[PDB]
Amino acid sequence: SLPPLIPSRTSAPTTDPEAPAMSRNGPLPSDVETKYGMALNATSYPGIRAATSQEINELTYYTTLSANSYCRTVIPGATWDCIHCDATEDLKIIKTWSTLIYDTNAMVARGDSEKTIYIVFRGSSSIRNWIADLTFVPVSYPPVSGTKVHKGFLDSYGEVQNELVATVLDQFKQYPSYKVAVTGHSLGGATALLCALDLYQREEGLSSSNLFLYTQGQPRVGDPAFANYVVSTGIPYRRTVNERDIVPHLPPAAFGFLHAGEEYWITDNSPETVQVCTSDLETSDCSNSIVPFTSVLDHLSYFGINTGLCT
Ligand SMILES: *[C@@H]1O[C@H](CO)[C@@H](O)[C@H](O)[C@H]1NC(C)=O
Repeated sequence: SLPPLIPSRTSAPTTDPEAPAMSRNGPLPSDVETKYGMALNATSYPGIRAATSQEINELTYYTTLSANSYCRTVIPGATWDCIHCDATEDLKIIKTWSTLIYDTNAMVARGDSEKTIYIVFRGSSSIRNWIADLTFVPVSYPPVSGTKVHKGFLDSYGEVQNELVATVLDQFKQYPSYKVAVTGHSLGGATALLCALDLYQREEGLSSSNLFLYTQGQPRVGDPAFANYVVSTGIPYRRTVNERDIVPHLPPAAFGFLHAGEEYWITDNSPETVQVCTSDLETSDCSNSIVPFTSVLDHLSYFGINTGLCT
């Protein structure tokens, strides 16, 4: 089935970006519960540029797709019948999945106006429980020698991969000038990253010019070597983080994980303001500046869209 991994795209390729804030921001209130040392329920706060309106609208669109994937009318229903489905109702839904073991919920859709093939991954069906229960297990990332990722993320993608890639590549063969855009929130953003890499590694026709990744509230996926491999692909990668959202800080960088993907940090919703840390590897200068004063609640809304409950 799957087209083979391409050698030239699987070639093997830093400081801790959270450590300054962990040093500066001091201890949490004793009444604050933590996960991996990051607050679950802190209630306050302890180059760079501001994104433009067009950038914000684009990030909001992909957030909307991510959010709509939690609606059972959309996956497995394959219909656009939900609170924010008016935004995406022109897309043709090609296929959806709800896998058996790892409960990976995903979809492929095509927008002919947009000339875009969309891949969307849902996060967990129980986000609070997912965060609480997260336990990180670094394992070899099989495509690329000398890199590691968390096993559970590989497991989540691997169960849907063979059918999903086959569906995407069929669409791409039929619409060759279309872009392919991958999105997900939370766990779905980790799955989305693995998917974008897989498409890059197996389809010569996809590259930085026509393969895009957008994630919201995405946890760290692998080690610095992995992160450096992701940067080496050149895939446009916009990683959005809402305010004090804990999940982009899990696992903590001190445990040996690192983000790739330019950070788009929402710092205000009135008016919507996004601070962009213009580096391909994460920095100390955006949301990593506020650890450990993180929040589960900031994971549950992006751009005023509820992310994780279809409301
Ligand atoms: C955090 O959650 C714990 C456990 O549910 C609770 O005891 C504590 O009051 C909470 N703190 C804040 C600041 O919300």
